Amino acid sequence: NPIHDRTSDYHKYLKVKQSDKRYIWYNPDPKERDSYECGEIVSETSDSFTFKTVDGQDRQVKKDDANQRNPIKFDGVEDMSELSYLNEPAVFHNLRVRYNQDLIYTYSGLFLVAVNPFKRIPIYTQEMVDIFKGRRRNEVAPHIFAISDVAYRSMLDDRQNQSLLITGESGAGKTENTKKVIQYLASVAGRNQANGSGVLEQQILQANPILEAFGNAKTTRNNNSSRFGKFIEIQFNSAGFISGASIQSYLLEKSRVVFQSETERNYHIFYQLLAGATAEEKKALHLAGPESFNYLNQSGCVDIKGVSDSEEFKITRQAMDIVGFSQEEQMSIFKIIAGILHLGNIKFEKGAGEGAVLKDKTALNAASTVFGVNPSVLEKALMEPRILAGLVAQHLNVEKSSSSRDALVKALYGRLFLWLVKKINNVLCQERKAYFIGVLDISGFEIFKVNSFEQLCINYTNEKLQQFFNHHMFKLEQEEYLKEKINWTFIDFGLDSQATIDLIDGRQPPGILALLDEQSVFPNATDNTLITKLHSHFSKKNAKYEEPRFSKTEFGVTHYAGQVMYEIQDWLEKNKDPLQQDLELCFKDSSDNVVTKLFNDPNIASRAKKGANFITVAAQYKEQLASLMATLETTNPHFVRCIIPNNKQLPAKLEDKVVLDQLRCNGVLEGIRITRKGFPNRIIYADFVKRYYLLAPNVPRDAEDSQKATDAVLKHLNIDPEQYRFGITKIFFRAGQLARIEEAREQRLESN
Ligand SMILES: Nc1ncnc2c1ncn2[C@@H]1O[C@H](COP(=O)(O)OP(=O)(O)O)[C@@H](O)[C@H]1O
Ligand SMILES: Cc1ccc2c(c1)C(=O)[C@]1(O)CCN(c3ccccc3)C1=N2
Repeated sequence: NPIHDRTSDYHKYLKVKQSDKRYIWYNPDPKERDSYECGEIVSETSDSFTFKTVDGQDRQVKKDDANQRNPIKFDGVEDMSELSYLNEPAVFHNLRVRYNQDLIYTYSGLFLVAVNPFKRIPIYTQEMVDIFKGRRRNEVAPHIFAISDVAYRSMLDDRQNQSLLITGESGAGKTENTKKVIQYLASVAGRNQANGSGVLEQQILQANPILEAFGNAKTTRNNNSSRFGKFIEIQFNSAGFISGASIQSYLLEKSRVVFQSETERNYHIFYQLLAGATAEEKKALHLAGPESFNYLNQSGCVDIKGVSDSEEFKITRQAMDIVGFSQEEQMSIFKIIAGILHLGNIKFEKGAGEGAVLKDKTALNAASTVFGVNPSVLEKALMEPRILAGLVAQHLNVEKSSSSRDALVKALYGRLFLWLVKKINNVLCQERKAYFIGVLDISGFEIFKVNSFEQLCINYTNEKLQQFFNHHMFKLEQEEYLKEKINWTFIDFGLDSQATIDLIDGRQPPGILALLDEQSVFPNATDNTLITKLHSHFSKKNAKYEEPRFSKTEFGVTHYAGQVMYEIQDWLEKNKDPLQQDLELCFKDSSDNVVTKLFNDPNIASRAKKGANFITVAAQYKEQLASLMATLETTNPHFVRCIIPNNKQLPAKLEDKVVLDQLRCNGVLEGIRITRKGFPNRIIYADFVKRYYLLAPNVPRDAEDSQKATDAVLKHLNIDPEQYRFGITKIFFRAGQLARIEEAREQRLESN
């Protein structure tokens, strides 16, 4: 039995190897709430603690705001819910104790938390794989394999699709753990020797460098940030063999193509192409350095420390070779990327009149060449599009025409992104599936210095997914209480998120997105009109809304992860998404095979179209979110949280400020908040008696009636009866009660 043999590798790499004072976690600087020091408690009141700081000073904290340290027996628990003092620095502390012993996987209730070790740990060998084949969560130690295996067994046993919601930015090990999930499924889903899903495993993983190049960018927070969300399906036939894979992509931050904030970058692919292309490629596409393109030079950043964009281009090209893109398709792909940049170098100049003119036509001709369109047709389609009056030319002014040029750049880039996913799906999905195990990968919760419409949609997606988690926790907790016949009554945890979701997207009262859709069609609405309408509806009316005293262009939303303030500039223009038909007819006529598909395929083109009208981005956004949540509610969900230990790519250096910030955003701390309100610590009686038979007189270590023996210990210790409940198999304890009993045990054996 490797699981029970303590000489085994399983116990060496996945299990834990092992004073009287009381300490408390505290913040030396209260403004830095995630940086903690340990302090000794010295005095005690009815309402407070007094503790010594590391420098020897004395401090008072009210007992209701104190983050007590857990007794050492709690150090290394496989589930955070096993901690008695369940608070933020105590949870981080448990993570540190396990990280320094190379235990990178820890449960937090339903969550599997995975911290990137920045070093190879030998826990993914085939012997390891064998350990987890067929095992349930509580039979083995925390491991990504355990989540994969539980999901696989339930898929066949319940004949139900499964979802795996996973969070983590570049550097947290999310890509690695997703690859581990795929390879574990592939290992057990096939025959032990003759499984034949080797090519598909290669193509799924090689799909990632491609969408990373076109969909990831450098933000102020991360060098490789996913500006789109995706759902990856591991598909199975009815017998449980891997049958294929699919990728579903959600809205992309196409506004990033035309605009980047200071010190940020456009999507990687532009810098890869300009840096990695051959001399004959550059001339053919009329390329220059990033400095020479307005779409790449407005930010002051064109390179990433320690990232070679030419080397990255060869990796992306190689990836495209592998997933099936032909040389003709790859060259058309970069013609489009090259064309987009050329489009952005067009300078529309103010003519002597209302309409705009184009003095220099160099950029227009360079774009028409690589796109395969007629420069004159494009020129008029941009500056003099035709509308209807039972077709009427309409001369446009400068920014009216620059904005339509931008709209073409966004539509071109966005449709190209959808086409890449469709092409990758072509080699990944060649069989109708029976079941799927789906990996959800959305842009994580975001707080920039200036947060705009995109951030409200991103954080709203996380807000609804955190509620999805909270409701699932609720039903599993109810199941646990009645199976134990614990008389405790809690309301649905999902409803704590409901105020914030109603504020963003409710129907009556109308939420922010509905008020935005309304203002977008009101003739003379501005952004000032929009935010005023927002304040009128919500300031001092929705409890999660805030009208700031300081600024007149910002509104605040209180998410599960904290408060975020959104600047309202350009929300109406961002919500409106037109493309003039003259532009679309001009590119339907193109001589390039890939470009034509972008405007002729009713799936790539005609995306969220509405009978000769384009719907709003908020409308497009709600459509995708509602369909995702519908798919998700049919599945059995599992949750994985990937964490960056630090920002220095360093092994064995876990930093509280870095880690804690992520656990707030990814929902783990929200789950902690709910767990600590109830009865987290649940002990089988015989175990409680065995540990604490010596705190009460005349209690045998192995009592026949442990229920009675536990009541003896609790009564003798004068434990507050409000702090525990008696189950049929276990005793339920409130936060802190088990720690005090543990302390009492320490002192008594201290004295011995
Ligand atoms: N569990 C792990 N064990 C060892 N190395 C890891 C693990 N997870 C991630 N890494 C390493 O850390 C880096 C970041 O991984 P990851 O975040 O998954 O990739 P990306 O940055 O592309 O998202 C990679 O170079 C990988 O080698
Ligand atoms: C399930 C779902 C549905 C819609 C989504 C997302 C996920 C995202 O994560 C994003 O892909 C992150 C970028 N983004 C976005 C960009 C511009 C405007 C609105 C949303 C997203 N919308």
